[PDB]
Amino acid sequence: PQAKYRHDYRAPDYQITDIDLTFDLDAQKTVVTAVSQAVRHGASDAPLRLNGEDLKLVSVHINDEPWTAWKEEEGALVISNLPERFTLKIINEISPAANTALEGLYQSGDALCTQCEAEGFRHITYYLDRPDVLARFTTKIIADKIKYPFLLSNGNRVAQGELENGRHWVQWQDPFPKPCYLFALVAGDFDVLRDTFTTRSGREVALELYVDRGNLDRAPWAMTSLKNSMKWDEERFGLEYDLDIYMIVAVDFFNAGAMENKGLNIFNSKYVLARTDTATDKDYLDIERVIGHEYFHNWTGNRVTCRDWFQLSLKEGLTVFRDQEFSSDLGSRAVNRINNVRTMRGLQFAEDASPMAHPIRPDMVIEMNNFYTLTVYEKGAEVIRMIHTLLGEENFQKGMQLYFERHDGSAATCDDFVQAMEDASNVDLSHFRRWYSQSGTPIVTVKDDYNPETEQYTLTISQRTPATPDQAEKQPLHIPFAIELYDNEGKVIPLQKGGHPVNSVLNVTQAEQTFVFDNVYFQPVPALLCEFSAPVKLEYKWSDQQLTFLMRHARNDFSRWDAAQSLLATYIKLNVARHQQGQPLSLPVHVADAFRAVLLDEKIDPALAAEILTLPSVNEMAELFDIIDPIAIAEVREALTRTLATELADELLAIYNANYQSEYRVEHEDIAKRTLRNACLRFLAFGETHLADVLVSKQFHEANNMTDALAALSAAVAAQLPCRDALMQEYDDKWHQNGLVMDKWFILQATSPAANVLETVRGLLQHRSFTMSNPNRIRSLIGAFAGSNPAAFHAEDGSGYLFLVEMLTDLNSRNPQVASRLIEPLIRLKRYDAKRQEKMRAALEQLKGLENLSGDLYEKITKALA
Ligand SMILES: CC(C)C[C@H](NC(=O)[C@@H](O)[C@H](N)Cc1ccccc1)C(=O)O
Ligand code: NA
Ligand code: NA
Ligand code: NA
Ligand code: NA
Ligand code: NA
Ligand SMILES: [Zn+2]
Repeated sequence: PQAKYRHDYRAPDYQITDIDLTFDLDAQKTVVTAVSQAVRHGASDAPLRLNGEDLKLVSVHINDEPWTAWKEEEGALVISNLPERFTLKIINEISPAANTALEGLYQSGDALCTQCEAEGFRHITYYLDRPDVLARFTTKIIADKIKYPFLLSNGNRVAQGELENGRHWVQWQDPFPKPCYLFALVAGDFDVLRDTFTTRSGREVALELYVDRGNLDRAPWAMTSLKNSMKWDEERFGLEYDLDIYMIVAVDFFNAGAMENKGLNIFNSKYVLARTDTATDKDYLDIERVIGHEYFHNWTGNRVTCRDWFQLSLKEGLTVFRDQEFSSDLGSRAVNRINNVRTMRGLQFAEDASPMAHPIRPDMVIEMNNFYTLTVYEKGAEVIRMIHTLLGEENFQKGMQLYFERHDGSAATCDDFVQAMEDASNVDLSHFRRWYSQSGTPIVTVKDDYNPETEQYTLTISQRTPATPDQAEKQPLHIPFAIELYDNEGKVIPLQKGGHPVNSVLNVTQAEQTFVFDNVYFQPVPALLCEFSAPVKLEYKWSDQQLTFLMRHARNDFSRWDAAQSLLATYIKLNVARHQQGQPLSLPVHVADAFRAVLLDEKIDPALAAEILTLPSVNEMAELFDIIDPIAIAEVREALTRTLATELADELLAIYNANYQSEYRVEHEDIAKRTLRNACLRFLAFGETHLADVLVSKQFHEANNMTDALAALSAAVAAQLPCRDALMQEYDDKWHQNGLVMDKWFILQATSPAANVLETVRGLLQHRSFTMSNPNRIRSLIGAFAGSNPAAFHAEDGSGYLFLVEMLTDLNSRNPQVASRLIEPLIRLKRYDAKRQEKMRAALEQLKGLENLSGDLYEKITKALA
């Protein structure tokens, strides 16, 4: 399989302006007829090269003439000797029922549905399957009326008929030109929740959610969130929906979470269905997120699309930034920012050090599905956020307005988006463009000095980005670096220099620079890189007392949480070294005290309290070390939890009882209290065992909602409490017919600290609720084991590696995209010790030898073995 390179982009030799599709639908054998109006832009001898994969070609006509001047090659139909404008007609056959990879047209339970992003439409018919080719689609669907009473495609329903033999048909027309990745089709039998939203200028939009029969009672939250998304995008970005109908269909078999197909989003049912006894606060808020996100693509991705797939972040980074703003405006911004920072530092940084490292705009791709990444998404968004930080909201919105004004109806690049922001704002972003083209995490080192003679504070800030596997050359970035200076009472000290105020977002543009501040009337405690103002690693020599001070006094809630993380980091590192020498945990008392103080601050927002009392995950802890010892990290996290539980026992139980809530509400104050209560529970679970067991079984049995019940179950598993087995059995007894709810149970099993966890995981491949044919199940058991039980996955005997190789040997042929998600923990081998490396290298070499090795895995494996 061949790499493609961004620098090789060229305008296509042919365009298609309109396509009329006919599906004669059948699970075994669907016949597709595609009539496309085309225009040659290139030279008369440049043939039309159409992409196609696993298609059975039946005929080819040009202006109704059977065409003889063509040939099929690997992945393509190449057609010669064409006129400048012509109608192309292709008839071909495909087989949805055989599509296990879930790309193109496939079967989800009894339904048929599509997934076309990125290059899945070529699995449906021969086409210019590239997103710079935009066309007006009309879609006629013909099918068995009893099996497929609902037949859906993009746009408006314009025609319909009955036929003999129990068949019917419907035709759809989508008036907005689109790249084919935005094509969708769905056929099946559903319950439909119907509502409307009226836009600020008065357009009434029919809203339709299609769910499996019986699930209508789990749909209203998603409907509500769609309405909230549409409203917010009007209030914040001034953007209105542009069609008269908005459809979402929830399907159980889907590789990703959701898809923004124009006017017909297709969603993994995981991010639609909720009821208070099946879904947690977190599920409610994820559903909010994803509904929002796909909706926001309607403009940032659909009305303006991507010129080529290397520009993916233009839509994903920007649309992530939007879904974060949405969540943040509606919920707690601090909690949003916090969790988003956890993800950047604990997962994205890891990827940006891995063999798969890439800039947010990749320069080289073998399999484009491997680039739907933390980097393109999460770091993409941080890059957009830095633009926001440099421009301020008002110029940023001007920038958005120019972007649309210029590019509505077309396919754009990252550089276009940057240029619009620069032209509207008058802020120069030529240096800043470097963030699109350079991989890896910059490291920013800060040194300070206070001069009591001059009342000056001097910061010397330096930056470097270490080389990455993909890039030997690195250069300085334009880093927005926000600071605040605190005096000894915790008040902010005005930043100024030579009589004049100074913006507190510093422009760190060089390898090294000095900034001098005047009238600093006391030696300051600095808050640095406030709000995570740039996606960088900060190197500064805090004292513990600076950090506890910031925990008490910092103006932004983010800086308080962040300071607590810097406090813990030190002692996490200490205790990992200790663990490797067989020593128990050591923690100075004033650390426990900072946490006690948080527990008892009556004025702190319980949302914030709760995040501070949520210890860094093992993945966040991993990023503190050059070489990861996953066992020591895990055991230290446990011991820290044990220590704090013991030291803060009375306080924890007090706060636990005080945040009791009789009523269950999906409301931000209630969620916050409850998130704090269950954080308290989690520590208590690791205290005195009799009390722990009582508390946890009691919460599980008395919970009136899944959030409280799952937090108990999860604590029973984590702390291996006596009630554990009985509670897990009850959950299975009650919930086994429900895959989505079971996924929770599988994750708990897979991430158990128990000694025989691997053995249990293997057994669960045969569980009544598991199947290898559903990505959700695969991800919830196997993926959670490899990615989220690093202590077991990295067992010194290598049994974790072998187990994954077995699973990937199946998935490489069944569903390579899920395979490629799942291989990721293996391609991190260079972060681990030599002996684990040798075993992971051997596993990868075994996979490299598979017959019919997929491209998706080949790309990752060769990079990892290089
Ligand atoms: C909240 C979102 C970040 C959820 C996310 N979905 C998306 O980004 C959709 O906008 C994507 N356009 C769907 C997608 C994902 C992977 C490969 C091809 C297509 C997902 O993981 O499904
Ligand atoms: Na076109
Ligand atoms: Na899009
Ligand atoms: Na808010
Ligand atoms: Na100093
Ligand atoms: Na920190
Ligand atoms: Zn997206």
